Amino acid sequence: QKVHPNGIRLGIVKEHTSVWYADRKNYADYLFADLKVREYLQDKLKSASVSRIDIHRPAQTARITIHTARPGIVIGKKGEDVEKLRQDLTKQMGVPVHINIEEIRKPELDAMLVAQSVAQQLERRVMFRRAMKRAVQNAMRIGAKGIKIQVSGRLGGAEIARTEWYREGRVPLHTLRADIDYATYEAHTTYGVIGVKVWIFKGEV
RNA sequence: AACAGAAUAAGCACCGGCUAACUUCGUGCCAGCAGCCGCGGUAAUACGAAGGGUGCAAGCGUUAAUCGGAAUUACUGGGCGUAAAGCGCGCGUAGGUGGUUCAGCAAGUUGGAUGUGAAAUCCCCGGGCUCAACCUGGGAACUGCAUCCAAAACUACUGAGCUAGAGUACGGUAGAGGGUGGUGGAAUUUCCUGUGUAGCGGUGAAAUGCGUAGAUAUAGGAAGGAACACCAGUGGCGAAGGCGACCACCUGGACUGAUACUGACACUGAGGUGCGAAAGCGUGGGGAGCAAACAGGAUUAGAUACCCUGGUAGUCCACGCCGUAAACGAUGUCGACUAGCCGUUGGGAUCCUUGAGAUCUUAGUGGCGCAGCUAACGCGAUAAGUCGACCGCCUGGGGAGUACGGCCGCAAGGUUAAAACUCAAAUGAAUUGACGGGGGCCCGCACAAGCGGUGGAGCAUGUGGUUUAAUUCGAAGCAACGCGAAGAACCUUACCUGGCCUUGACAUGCUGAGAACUUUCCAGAGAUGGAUUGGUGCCUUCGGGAACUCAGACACAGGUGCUGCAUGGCUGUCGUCAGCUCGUGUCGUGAGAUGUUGGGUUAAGUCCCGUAACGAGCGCAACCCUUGUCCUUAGUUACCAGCACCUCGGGUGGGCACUCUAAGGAGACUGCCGGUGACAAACCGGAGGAAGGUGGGGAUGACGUCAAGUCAUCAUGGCCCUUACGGCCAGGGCUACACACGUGCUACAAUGGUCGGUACAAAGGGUUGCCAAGCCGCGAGGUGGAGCUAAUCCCAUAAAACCGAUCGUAGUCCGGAUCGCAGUCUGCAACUCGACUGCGUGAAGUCGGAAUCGCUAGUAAUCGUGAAUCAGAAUGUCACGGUG
Ligand SMILES: [Mg+2]
Ligand SMILES: [Mg+2]
Ligand SMILES: [Mg+2]
Ligand SMILES: [Mg+2]
Ligand SMILES: [Mg+2]
Ligand SMILES: [Mg+2]
Ligand SMILES: [Mg+2]
Ligand SMILES: [Mg+2]
Ligand SMILES: [Mg+2]
Repeated sequence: QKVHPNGIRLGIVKEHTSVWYADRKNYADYLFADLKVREYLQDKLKSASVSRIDIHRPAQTARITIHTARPGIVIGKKGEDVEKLRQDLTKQMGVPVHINIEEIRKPELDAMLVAQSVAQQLERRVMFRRAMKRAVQNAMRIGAKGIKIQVSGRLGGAEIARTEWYREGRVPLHTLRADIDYATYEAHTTYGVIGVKVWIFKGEV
């Protein structure tokens, strides 16, 4: 059922989030670094929303480009968090670490940034649909050509597992030529676990 | 009037919907609640409490009892085609209603006057008690009944007329309208007679039956009984039931024309009177076929039934009875108005006349249709439309058209016709689905063609069952059982038996202690306990800090414990099936519907032509990968055509032709030819071409379904354990074992079996590894250490095929299970419990029931090779090639 919309297009649309060659004797000693970096960084940057954390390995050290749509929260008073983490990313990843920060201008057209706001609204006890009818039209005044948002879970009920489904525009999924974003962020309410899926469709080719 | 002092004085029901007003806590299909809907199975806004809140107040609630709401007994104010409801049809008494002109009358009717309709009560305007209830003055009202006066439209009564309703007299047609006799022809059966000789008859198929004691067939004859082909029709006639041979005989009514007469003589009809299909009943006839009851055969778990062979009352006639039917147009009779068109019976017209004529008009009988009505379906001059006159009948479902009583009947029975009790529903028309042993088109190894297996035997593997101290859980039709598990000697591992811990194996905070480290030691199955040379760091505001390790105490830690029906995540399934929806618009009272149907076509909701719909999305197609052709760029470790070289090995120099490798491109679009279609999609052929009509394969699975599976991968709501349901360590266990089922491998031999030679692959792994040459071993191997970080080195010898030999179809020079003995390898350790090797022994098995599965071409069938997991261990899983 609906094979993951990145794993079919690694190639014709998108590329990896981490590029580095490794021998067969060190391949599984760089993965375990790069997988507990991403669990570390998102638990620290719970605010100052983060979409993508890329990692390059040049000759013998590192490079990391953390993407936020609000860089001023992370770079606060000239890198009081930047040099503080750069001391302490080396303690998990023994090479010296670079940290680079870009902007995510138009923050309402990347799926991770959108779906983090859905968990925020649905844990403030906002209505399950008034939160989302406004979170699609706002992401259609500027930008995209199609948006699907599925909201599944407890949805407040007693024994209820309904799925909200609202769509606008055009979203293909069996065209490999197209360009689709995808993100699943969850939510822990005072009862039940709500999972949210987002399918922002940018332009094709 | 004075004194005292805020002192002397607030409950009751309810809070899920109707219905104003809400959340926590107990409880868990228990107790309990309730005016109806109905709540309660472990999170209850409905039960019990607690806060809060709403209604009313000196009262608030329940029960009982009437009228409202109830247009639910409908006078004002309902109904009867299908929801309950039109008698089976006539005739007719009492009664109800009355066409049209005058004239009279005044019984109804209207207007007025008088007498009355007790007072109170109700209503209106006032007046008294500090207000109000309460008391009270004046008026209206009491709808009525009676007596007088007047008016005269309508009804009644009376008197006279009129002909439009109704009836009579006269021509004239059409008819299965009745009753009483008579007479036919075809066919069936029984009987007689001739010829002739082996079956007839029956049915999914048979059997009972009938036959040489001469059947069926076939010809001749006789007797008898009932029905009346073709004409024959939405056709006729009758009050309805009903009525079909031809003729005579009596006999009723309808149509149509002309003309005179009577002058309202009419309509309906409670009671009462008649005619009442068929089955049945009584007495007498009559007995061809058909046929309940019955008998036998068959089918059948069973078959009184369907089907088969027989067969009686009855059906037929006369006379008498019974009175019901889906007695149907599910529609009482009678009268008047309201657009059309196409039929048909019979009858007059007019009309040019030859008509296969024309138009108009009545009496019937059919098909469509506008207004209109209808819940809808549907009726629509033969109303269910608009209106009149009289009658019958209906009041939720069962109980029940039933019981008692009455009247009729020879009998069966019929007609008239209740109640108690019990339920919150019974029923109507129309929608979307689902389903059919209903119909129409289409597709799939779905059948049919073909090859090969499963179930027979042996071993391998899983589940059920059994058993044990534990055989740790989970997955139960296809969708399950070589399944999580891509590896159980211990470890894994959860379970069992013990040994052993309590802030803990681990997290953070607190208090002390020492750097960490190294201790090379004993006890003990180990866990652990105690020795134990040593070590004394590290940054120093030199104060210490941080680092680690030990103890104390608190919050806690931890959980493979329950819930997959509290859920997220991730996968199966229908199904790679061709569908699934929306916007705006119009139709419908509404749930809906249309687009998305029709014709053609397609692997396809793919296209074309059509069309109250016009569009859009998801899907299909393409975009991606791989294989097949060629071109360009590229030449080491790959490559050898040309060149020498050679020791004859691309060995070497060399070459960039090639094969190969991998980058980037072209090629295929029904493009072109012909035919075919509406010439429009497309379809059938044809050329060229490496490839021809989506070239072959792969990934890609729509809206959804099954509360499908998983809390034991992980994440989480709740619930329990927290001196153990948590931790630690030994051995055991999951591999036990009369049995049954699932997949899988070998075999059962001569398209074979051995021995000796000899030929050709792809794909992949390897510096914590591959482990060569030499070397020693019957053999698995042991030495030995190269080469190697990979087109180089190693894994690494492909097997079937071919060639020669023997083997002669024998449970075997077949088959290899079992088992004895002897070895090597990994690992601390091969007892329960590993894999291989040697030697010996040699089983079942001679192609395998009912059944049942896979496959349409490099495919089935058969032969090998590699990888993942991995110290060791594949008949499985995944993957690549031979022969075909
Ligand atoms: Mg007081
Ligand atoms: Mg309560
Ligand atoms: Mg009433
Ligand atoms: Mg009458
Ligand atoms: Mg009075
Ligand atoms: Mg009838
Ligand atoms: Mg009737
Ligand atoms: Mg459809
Ligand atoms: Mg292995």
